[PDB]
Amino acid sequence: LRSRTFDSSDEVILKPTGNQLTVEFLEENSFSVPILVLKKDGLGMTLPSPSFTVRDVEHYVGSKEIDVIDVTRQADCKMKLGDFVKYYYSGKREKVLNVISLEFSDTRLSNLVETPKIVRKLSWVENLWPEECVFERPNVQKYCLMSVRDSYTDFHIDFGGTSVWYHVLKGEKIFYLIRPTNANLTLFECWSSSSNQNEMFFGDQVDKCYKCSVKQGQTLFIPTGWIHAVLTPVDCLAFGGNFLHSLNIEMQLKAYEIEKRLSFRFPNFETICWYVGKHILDIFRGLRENRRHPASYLVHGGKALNLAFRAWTRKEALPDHEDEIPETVRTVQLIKDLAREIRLVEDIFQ
Ligand SMILES: O=C(O)CCC(=O)C(=O)O
Ligand SMILES: [Fe+2]
Repeated sequence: LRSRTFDSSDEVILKPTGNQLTVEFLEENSFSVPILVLKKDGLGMTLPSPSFTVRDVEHYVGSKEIDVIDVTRQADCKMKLGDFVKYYYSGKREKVLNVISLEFSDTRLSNLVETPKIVRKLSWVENLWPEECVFERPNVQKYCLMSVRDSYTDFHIDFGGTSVWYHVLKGEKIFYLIRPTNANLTLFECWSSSSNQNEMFFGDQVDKCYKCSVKQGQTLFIPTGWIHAVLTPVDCLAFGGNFLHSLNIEMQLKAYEIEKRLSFRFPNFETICWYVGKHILDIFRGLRENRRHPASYLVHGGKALNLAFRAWTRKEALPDHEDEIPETVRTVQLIKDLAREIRLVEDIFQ
């Protein structure tokens, strides 16, 4: 409804050029803060022209049951796309409706859009989800967002501890961003499992809340665990996607364990972790045999990953986690091997 007074993000949010946004760039900073890229050149995307409209979204997706958020009544419902488009172009919208969950990769719209290059290089699903396995591949890579003026999504952490990119093709979005310190995470879990949670503005409860506007042609990358709300001050059309990566594995697991203690979720999160575990073990093995040392974040990440592996497979917890373990993973052997590799890197006597 109204935008107020927010703490300065000058020392927090990074604004590199598209070309500066590389893996090494992220590795040097740990992908700890949101990243706003003002111009799309260098990001490696493919996008429809800025003249591409919501009317064209209906064309490629089909007049499709899409999930719609009733902002005004704070509730979730379903609509045909043609009905939403019709609503979107009405000069007398009675209510405030928001579409944020239209995943379009299995539709015709999918070949008009290519996601940022950094995302595809980092993404666990993209690179490490196997062709052949009993599980369904998680499909959370291409979303079409259609937000009317005065749309609002309250403070949340993205499902599965994912990181996210958003490109605004038309209009504007304003993100309200809170760093996932242990304190803020505690306050968030407290706020999220509270009764009348949706009466209290979470940005009041915390040390610092940053506001970041994302205008036409701009691209925002939000890292793991960052608590964010979104206001749409002008009718908006945006594309975005969600991804897991190896830069802060502990934070991904922490976000996932919060989502568990509350209750919408990254499908087969634990499955991809198990496959990532096997891969990380190979990376450690390859580096030691090559007489090189792994980067610090990978040692820390493998450690956190191995802690979760043990927690998921201990006797009291196993019934809740067994269904997610791939049949090609020897749980005990992987835990043992990951632990040995990590101990070898860290033991001062070798
Ligand atoms: O665009 C919106 O209103 C919500 C974006 C967001 O933070 C999300 O979908 O996770
Ligand atoms: Fe989000």
